[PDB]
Amino acid sequence: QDPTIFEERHLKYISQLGKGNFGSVELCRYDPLGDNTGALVAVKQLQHSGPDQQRDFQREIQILKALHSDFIVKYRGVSYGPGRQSLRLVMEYLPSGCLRDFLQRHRARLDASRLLLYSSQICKGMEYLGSRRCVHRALAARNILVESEAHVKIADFGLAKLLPLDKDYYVVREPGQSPIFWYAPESLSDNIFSRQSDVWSFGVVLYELFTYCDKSCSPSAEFLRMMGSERDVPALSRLLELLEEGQRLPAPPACPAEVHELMKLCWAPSPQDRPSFSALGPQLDMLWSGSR
Ligand SMILES: N#C/C=C/c1cccc(-c2nc3cnc4[nH]ccc4c3n2C2CCCCC2)c1
Ligand SMILES: NC(=O)Nc1ccccc1
Repeated sequence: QDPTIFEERHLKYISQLGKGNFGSVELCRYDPLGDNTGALVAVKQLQHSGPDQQRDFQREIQILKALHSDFIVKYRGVSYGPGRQSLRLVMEYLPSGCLRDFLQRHRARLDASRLLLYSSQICKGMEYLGSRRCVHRALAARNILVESEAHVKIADFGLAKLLPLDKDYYVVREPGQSPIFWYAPESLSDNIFSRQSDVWSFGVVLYELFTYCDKSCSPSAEFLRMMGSERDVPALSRLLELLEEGQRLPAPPACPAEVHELMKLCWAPSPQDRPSFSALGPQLDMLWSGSR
């Protein structure tokens, strides 16, 4: 039978890789021989899951299984067993971890060339998603994995959703918890998501890259600075005002002028004024290839 069914009894828990409110990703060994020689895999499972979370998890599985890109984390299979909440998503395990941590650890040896390479790879992964009409909704350096020092892959499809065939956006109900500083203003204000709201998020990823995810100039830190001595204004309320005024994150010192221009375009107020990933990719490819 298919290599995509992993027997539950053979999955041996090792450690946690990620957690959210409704699920976790765990490092596990798939060990059918029982001698601790099996492959390592990353396994997602739900906790505190109601029907809605279970239904979304089914969606996540079917999306990831259908993606075949060098820049998207690889689906391996599922597992299940008796009773409920036992459905698991098995993926490849990337021991180098996430790009956010990699940039903070290795900042001093990673030049603008390499950051341009990462940006171009992430953009290609998002172009691939765009062609399949998938809105990722969690594009952030913490969800990008390092396959090797010159190869990254997009992960965390827990919020990903397909566009309908007849509409280029979708709307959610006022959900659980969003990373407000990565989200498009229409997403924040009206729960509208699209490929173009992902582009806005990509701009914030470029900002992360070219600050090396430094905590002192994180988006949240920059927001707090953009706050005058008013500390008790709800962040979301104030962010939305700042964005409406045309305020945006500053150009990082490591950031070439061309990349800053691309960030600014990713953050166009109107989603239809934002470039597609297919337009951004050649620009970043030119900049990467040119700095080699
Ligand atoms: N900021 C920050 C920190 C992020 C962080 C820290 C430790 C581990 C990981 C991690 N390693 C992974 C290795 N193979 C994997 N396969 C699929 C997801 C996956 C891995 N994840 C995460 C990636 C996002 C979703 C949750 C697990 C991310
Ligand atoms: N896209 C963008 O510029 N967002 C932003 C602006 C100010 C503070 C934090 C985030």
